[PDB]
Amino acid sequence: STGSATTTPIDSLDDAYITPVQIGTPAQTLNLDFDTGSSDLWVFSSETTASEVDGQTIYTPSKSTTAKLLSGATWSISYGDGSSSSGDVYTDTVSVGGLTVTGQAVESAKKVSSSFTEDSTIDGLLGLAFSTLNTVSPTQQKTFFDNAKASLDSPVFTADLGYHAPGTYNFGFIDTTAYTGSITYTAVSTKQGFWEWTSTGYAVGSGTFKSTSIDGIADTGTTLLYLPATVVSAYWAQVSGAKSSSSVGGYVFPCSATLPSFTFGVGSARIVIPGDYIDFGPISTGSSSCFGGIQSSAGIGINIFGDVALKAAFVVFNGATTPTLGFASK
Repeated sequence: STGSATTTPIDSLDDAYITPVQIGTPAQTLNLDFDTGSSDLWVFSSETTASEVDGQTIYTPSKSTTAKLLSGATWSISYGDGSSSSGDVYTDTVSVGGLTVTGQAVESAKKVSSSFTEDSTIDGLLGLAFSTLNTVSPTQQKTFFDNAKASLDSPVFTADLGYHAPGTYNFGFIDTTAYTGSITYTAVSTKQGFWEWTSTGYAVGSGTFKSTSIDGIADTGTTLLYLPATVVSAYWAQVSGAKSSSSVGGYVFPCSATLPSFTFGVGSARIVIPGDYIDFGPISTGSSSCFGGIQSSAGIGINIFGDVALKAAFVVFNGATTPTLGFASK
């Protein structure tokens, strides 16, 4: 089998992407944030504290003839941005782009933190990291991909995120029309439960490529590109007036600037992030200070190849017995 679903930016900045997901019988379609940096499929629901729901579409398990309470199971998750959610668990039928999994753990939120409430466009998350990170207790549950894998034509999914435009998540096949040139594959460590890999270096604008190993994670659920302070300083040094602002929480730059591109290495291959992808607009409405899309990972404890980086590429998440990651230009 295969599946193919369009993923759509939630706003004009590509802060995140939502993909429609069918849950239950009859189908209830919720727009979920597909997150290769976590491993829980959780939704706003009829069980979510009412004051914490503001415009989201909810899953109502009592209206699904295929929903079953997973007795005794609870979940609780905290994300890198400080947001969190928790609740109980149902199993139900879940379909993405025509690919159906029966018996998928659907984690129903009883509580969500303010940032989730405040974002009316995201109805929950669909985790695509390794199932070892799944938070369901006392019986850990599998991700949608893990459950689907054996049925797929090939044990892969691909992320093709758009810049200020829709893109695609495919399951079970590689669309050879969706990228240019060849796909370069690189090794993955699953030791921390992430799609963790080592970039071979970087360049800033038209500058020379610096060969240096940068360990990080391919994380569709993180907006920005978080890299070592040395790398980030080298980038922003090429933008007149750019500075790190502790009050704002990162590098800012004059909105009048033209940003240079940023290149990262994948083996001997190179992925170029155009400068415009690195512009996240005014820090506050009407400001002429703009927020940068490349930020320091210092104090995160890990480098993160988030959407800023991934959307410059066609990315293969290869879930074969020994997982790997592939990157192509597009």
